[PDB]
Amino acid sequence: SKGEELFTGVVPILVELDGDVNGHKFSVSGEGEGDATYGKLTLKFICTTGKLPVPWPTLVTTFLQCFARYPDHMKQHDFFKSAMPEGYVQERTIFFKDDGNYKTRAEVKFEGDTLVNRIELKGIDFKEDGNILGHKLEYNYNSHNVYIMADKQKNGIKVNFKIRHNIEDGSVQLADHYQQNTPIGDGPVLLPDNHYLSTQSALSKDPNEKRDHMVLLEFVTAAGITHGMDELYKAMAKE
Amino acid sequence: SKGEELFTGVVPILVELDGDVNGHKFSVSGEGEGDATYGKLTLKFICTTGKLPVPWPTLVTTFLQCFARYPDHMKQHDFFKSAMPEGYVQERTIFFKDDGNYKTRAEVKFEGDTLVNRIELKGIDFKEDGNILGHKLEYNYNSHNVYIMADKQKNGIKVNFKIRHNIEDGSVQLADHYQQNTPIGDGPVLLPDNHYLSTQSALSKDPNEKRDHMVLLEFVTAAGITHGMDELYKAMAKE
Amino acid sequence: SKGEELFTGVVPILVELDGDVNGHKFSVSGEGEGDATYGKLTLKFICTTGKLPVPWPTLVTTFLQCFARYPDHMKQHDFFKSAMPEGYVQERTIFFKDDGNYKTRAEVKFEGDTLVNRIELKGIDFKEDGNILGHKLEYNYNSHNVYIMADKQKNGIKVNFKIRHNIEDGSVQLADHYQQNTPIGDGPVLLPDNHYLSTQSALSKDPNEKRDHMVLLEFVTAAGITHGMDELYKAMAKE
Amino acid sequence: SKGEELFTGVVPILVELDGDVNGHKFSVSGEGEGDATYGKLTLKFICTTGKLPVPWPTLVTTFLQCFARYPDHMKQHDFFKSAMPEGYVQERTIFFKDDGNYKTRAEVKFEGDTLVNRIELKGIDFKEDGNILGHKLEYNYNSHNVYIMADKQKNGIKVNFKIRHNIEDGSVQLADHYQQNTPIGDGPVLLPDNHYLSTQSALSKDPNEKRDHMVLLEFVTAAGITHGMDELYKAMAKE
Amino acid sequence: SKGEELFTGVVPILVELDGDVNGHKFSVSGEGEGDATYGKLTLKFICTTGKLPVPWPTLVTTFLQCFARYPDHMKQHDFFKSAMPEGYVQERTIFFKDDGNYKTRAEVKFEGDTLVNRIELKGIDFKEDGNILGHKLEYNYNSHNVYIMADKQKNGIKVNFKIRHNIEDGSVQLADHYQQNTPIGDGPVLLPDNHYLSTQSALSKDPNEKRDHMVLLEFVTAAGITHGMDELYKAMAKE
Amino acid sequence: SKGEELFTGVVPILVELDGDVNGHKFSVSGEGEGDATYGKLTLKFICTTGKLPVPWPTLVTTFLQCFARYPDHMKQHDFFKSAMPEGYVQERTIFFKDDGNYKTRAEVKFEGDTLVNRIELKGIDFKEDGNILGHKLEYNYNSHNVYIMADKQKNGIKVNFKIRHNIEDGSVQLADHYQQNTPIGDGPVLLPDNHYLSTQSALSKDPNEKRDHMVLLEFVTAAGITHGMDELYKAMAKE
Amino acid sequence: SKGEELFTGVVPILVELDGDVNGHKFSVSGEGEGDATYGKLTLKFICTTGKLPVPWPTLVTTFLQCFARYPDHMKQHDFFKSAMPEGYVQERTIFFKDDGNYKTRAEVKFEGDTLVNRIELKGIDFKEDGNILGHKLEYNYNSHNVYIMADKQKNGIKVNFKIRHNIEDGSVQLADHYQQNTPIGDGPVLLPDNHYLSTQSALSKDPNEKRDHMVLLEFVTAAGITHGMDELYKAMAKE
Repeated sequence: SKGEELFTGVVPILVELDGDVNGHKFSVSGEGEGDATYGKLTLKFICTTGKLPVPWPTLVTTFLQCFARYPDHMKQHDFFKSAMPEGYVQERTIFFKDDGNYKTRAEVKFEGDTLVNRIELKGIDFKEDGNILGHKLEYNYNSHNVYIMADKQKNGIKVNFKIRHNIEDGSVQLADHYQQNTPIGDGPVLLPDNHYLSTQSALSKDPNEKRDHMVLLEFVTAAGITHGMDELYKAMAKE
Repeated sequence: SKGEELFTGVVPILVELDGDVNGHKFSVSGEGEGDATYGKLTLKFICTTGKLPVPWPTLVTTFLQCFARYPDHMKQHDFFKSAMPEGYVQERTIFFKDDGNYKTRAEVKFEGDTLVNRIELKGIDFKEDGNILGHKLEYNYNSHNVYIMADKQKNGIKVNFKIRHNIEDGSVQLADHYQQNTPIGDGPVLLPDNHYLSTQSALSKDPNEKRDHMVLLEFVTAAGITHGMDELYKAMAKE
Repeated sequence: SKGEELFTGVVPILVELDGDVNGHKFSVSGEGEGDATYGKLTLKFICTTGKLPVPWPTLVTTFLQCFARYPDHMKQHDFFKSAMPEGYVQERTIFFKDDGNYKTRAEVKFEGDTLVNRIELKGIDFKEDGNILGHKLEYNYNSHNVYIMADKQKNGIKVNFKIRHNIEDGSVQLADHYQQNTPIGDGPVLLPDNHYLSTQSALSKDPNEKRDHMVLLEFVTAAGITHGMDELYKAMAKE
Repeated sequence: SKGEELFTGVVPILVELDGDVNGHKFSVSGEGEGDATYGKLTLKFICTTGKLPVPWPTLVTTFLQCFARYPDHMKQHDFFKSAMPEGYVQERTIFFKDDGNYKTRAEVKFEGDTLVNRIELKGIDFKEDGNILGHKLEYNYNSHNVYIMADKQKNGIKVNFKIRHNIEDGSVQLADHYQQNTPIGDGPVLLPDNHYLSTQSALSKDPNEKRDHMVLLEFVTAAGITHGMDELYKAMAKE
Repeated sequence: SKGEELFTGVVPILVELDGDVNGHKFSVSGEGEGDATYGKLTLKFICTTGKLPVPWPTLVTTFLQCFARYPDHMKQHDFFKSAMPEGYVQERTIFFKDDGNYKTRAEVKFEGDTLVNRIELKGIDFKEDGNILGHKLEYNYNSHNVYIMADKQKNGIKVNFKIRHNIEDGSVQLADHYQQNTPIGDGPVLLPDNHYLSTQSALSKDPNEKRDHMVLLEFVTAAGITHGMDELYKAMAKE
Repeated sequence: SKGEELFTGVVPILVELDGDVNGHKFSVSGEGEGDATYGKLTLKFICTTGKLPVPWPTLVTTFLQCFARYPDHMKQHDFFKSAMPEGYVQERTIFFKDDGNYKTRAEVKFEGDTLVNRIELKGIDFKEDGNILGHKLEYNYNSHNVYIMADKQKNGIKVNFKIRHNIEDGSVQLADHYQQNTPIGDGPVLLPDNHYLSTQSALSKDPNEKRDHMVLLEFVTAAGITHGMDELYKAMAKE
Repeated sequence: SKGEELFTGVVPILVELDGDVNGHKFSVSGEGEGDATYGKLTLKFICTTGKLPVPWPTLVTTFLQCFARYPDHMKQHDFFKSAMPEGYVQERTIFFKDDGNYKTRAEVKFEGDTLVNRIELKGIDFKEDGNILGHKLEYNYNSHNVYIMADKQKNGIKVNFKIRHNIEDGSVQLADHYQQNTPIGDGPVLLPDNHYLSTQSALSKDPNEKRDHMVLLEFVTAAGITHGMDELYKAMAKE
């Protein structure tokens, strides 16, 4: 696609979130860069309103799938970059099992050289001393597969996955993600065959940062569609 | 700084220029808005005296560096916003290689909610059929780095860069910019470490505008100072 | 319009008010200047009859909308300047919630180089120890939108807005303004599409002034009508 | 070593080369996977700049020795995996007998789950109609031994071998390889006793690929150090 | 056959087993070489998961019949080598008399120069203090005949034999082996006339090995089909 | 000796020769069995490289003296079996009178149940149309005595004999054999008193064999040392 | 016959017996030579399994009638040599009067230069303290006539005789021998007229032999057919 050309180098990122979870209002700004050639994101997030009223790891998926590494043989399945530079809307409901939900609406688009993810989040029905409002999540993050299918009726994609959040007592809090992405512009986009993104994330803290924050390193790689050369390599082995 | 608070939203802009280039007197009024959170300027300029006697692109740099996006980690290096609302004087000499020069003096300050850039320009020694007076510049604009250093003796900054103006025959006309900015007020300003602004500009025409004019879209981003987390991200990768 | 030419520089202002509020008779003279290019008014008002029997902030709106900054793209909606130099009549009723009302009639016109606002004010039904006669207003002033519509039957405009006056106990006294402006002369005026003026006002005292007085700085900017270039700037961003 | 754990499964690979040979500039991207448990590499390379200006087989050694199968009894001699995940620099000069040379510098390291080999290549002094620039190499590849010794002064290894490239006229073009590998990180690495890797490579074409490309299948096995059980097996034979 | 050419020298071997016997999960890696010209296997096996939960000798037959020495006059009956390099699947059920059973599925094929035997094993219904789970087998191994017949319906062979495992109390534990081999590839294989392999095995320990392991030396020779020269040698004796 | 136990039954034999005679390179594989109880060898040899470049009968002595029948009273003089299973090296020079010579080095040892004779042969200085390279030998074989003496300095034996090869013209080509045998292992061997082996050999062809080959039947019996009972039998005759 | 040529010199002999008498299993090896020109056998027998469980003299007839001296005038009646070299089967039942019986099957044939007699013997129904199992036979041997007749139905001969074994108490144990000989080969044999062999045997011990053994000297001469010259010699006497 023409949009894939925008991602061949390192691209600056800006993330902005306005959040309300059970009436606790907060804002987050995040900055860093993305290198789609390696599927690599490096980002730091600041709560600009003081203390973040939910655990940082519950927001990771909300805080850039246009930086996925798509194998060469899967280039025609990268909806995300194909929507650029005009961008896409990313909407989700995240159901936390036995607890509340987040609803999110984001627009991801270029503003000049900067890839900007602007997000509104509403959280309702959370338990006061559940894992989210009780801050019982460990400060770490598991690796997941993000399953992608075309959504032709909306000229976009439908995405599903289940995040496993480790809890301090050794249990796991599931966060079931339902996601839709639709283009902002009216130019052609790629509607993919079924595939997934494989994700891995590390979380840390900046020792020179006094504000409530999260440092995030993430690698995202598209998979799940054959290169179709299995027989060729077998033929080569017989030689 | 306290002045940075004035730029967190979209701010209306007014630009006023009185110009004399080789005795050709002209005036320009410009209006639009700036959004420093994204480093974004949207502006339209009208020659109020009839036909502009120089090419529009030669005036782009003369016609708002307080709207640069400064990364969070570079906030203490934003002299421009730190001088607000009282403002700053921006003075330049622009040397056009093998041709004349512009000398400019501008005051950039708030008048209520409006950010106003008031400019006087004198141009001398231009060749009658050089690229400027002969109108040989293409109607487009390149991307540049604007290098900034502290100028402690004047409690301000010194700025240098070289603009590349594309010429209709495929040559390039260089315009060497020497710039000083000093505060108007007596309140503290930020004197920055060395850094630069990265700029990109698009030029167009309003199809419903009959006056001689220029539409300008610009994105400006501060860079050139490390966030200091390189080692942290490496440590995260080893995990 | 031809009247807009009268406002391109700094214009001297004279304001004269004769007031009667619950039978307390008073007069005010005011002087200063207006600069419509920046929407800026600088004015000082003196009560020439001794102590002003109402709080100064209740009179701010009564004491020059011809000095609004109209964006270039809204020039055809500036009724106020279009009526000049012959001027306009400005009539209002101001209803103070749970209290009395002011009725005002003013003529705003040039007398030579001076823009003169001559005003009669009648106030009735005020409570003796309400916020107005009890002097319970704070000496400050909020920012408002002033909504303007054409009034073709009267060859003028109809204007509405609600002033929020801060009270010393932390409550807010609303002052609902109903306003009509009609031209004094018989020459053509501009009847605007719907728009508003955005206003901000600072109040102070002159430390060398012994008379009862108010210093006022005001910025007024027309808004609420698109420049129509949204799509153009989007097209520029795709380049 | 701790790095050997990173290679127990199938690992995705990305290769990137920027090349200049006698001033002909080109780029190559390659993708596939490696399975060190069997010493197996499966890879496809694309010239992303059009036609490759040298024969594909001259680049095979430049385009992952961390995927060698090390016998269990030689695990303490695997420098390559011991340097992971931080990686190693691999530098070579390749002297083509009676012709030019390639100089190469590569960094081989993990970016998340992906093993990335990033390479710069400079070729000088090639003959215009020699075997390389005249494209006289057959599209095939011989099996070689790659001799490895410790290089304690540089905390790395020194590697030597001579590649035999079959020429269309039945002659053989020798390519003498001199190679150094040094760790990128500061953690301990294994400095090996003398040994070699035994290599075999098949080359092919993807029939559905229109770009200039090479499909490569390679098997690499470490050898040259005794398991020390020769006497034990003899004793067993006498029983 | 064409596959027999792959066995004329010494060939490296890799064996990999994943096992579950009564829920005790374990893995074994084995390495060594085979020399089919002499029917000779030399191999060492390591339990990579700690202590092996069954006696090493019960796994000997599970841990390479393509290395049998086939007499010249029986070359057309060597199914095993004829299936190479693509390989064969070897499936067995091993019934331990008065005890549990192992079911095994293995693929034996070349990966480059290395002959790889990849095995899954499930053991069920073993007695807790029988000879297997009670570890009552002597660390030694008897010689057996392995009877081979064609299995034309499956384009393979059917194999049967009974292993005698010596027990510490002087009894013998029988392990009745039922085996099928089918080709992985679609190329022609040799379907043999009835014959057998004669096997002899020695077991030992590596004195420098601390992990739980088994050293194995095995000789395997095909037999059971006449060379047809009995009468010729008799005729020679009469001369 | 302990090695004599290995020969009480029928033992499979494998012979392998790599030969170079005046630069003509060839290989031979041979198979059959030996029965030392009767001194009997039955063997078939195939030239695996095509046509054998020397006459088959010149190679008979090169192609198993451990299968000699040693009388019970001469058991302590059987060096050959005493060296088993580790084996012995058998080295010869064979001088063909008025022609070239063969030099041979063989290792004779068990590989499991199989007795293997692995041989290298170099032939030099043969006449192009002598009896050997001119193929003038009859396809038959005479009976000989093979004289054996101890060679204590080398812990082995020295062997001499002269082979008579019948030529097609009725002449006889002598082949003078000088032979040394030394043990491979370090265990005790029997160093014999002087004795000889009496040999008889028949040669034939397999009518179903298309390759160049030789069928060989041989009987070998040790002799030349008295049983010491001559006087006892005389005493018995007087009764 | 052609077979008689094989016996004109001294011929080496090997005898092998596997025996089971009332369940006592034993083996005997014997060696020596035969000289048919004089009807002379010289042989020594060793029990290779320890102590012989029957008296040596009971086995004498079981342990070579092809070494009989046939007078020149009886040459056409020598079945035994006529069957050579392919040999004959010799089967007997030996009935020991008032005791058990031996059944024997032997093959007598050449293996090269060696005449080999390979024998299986089964003894049943012997009394525990009879002359055989009680070892009551004297160590000596009588002279007998062995009566031979043709057995045309089996293309062989039938042989009968009664052995007298002296017992320690002065009694005689009779051993009634029934014997059949049939050729192994399909070549013509001589079927004799009725005749007998006259036998004499001496038994001794080797003073240097520690194993249980028997030394045997035997002379065997064919007789019982006239030379037909009686009348000629009478005629000569009358002269």
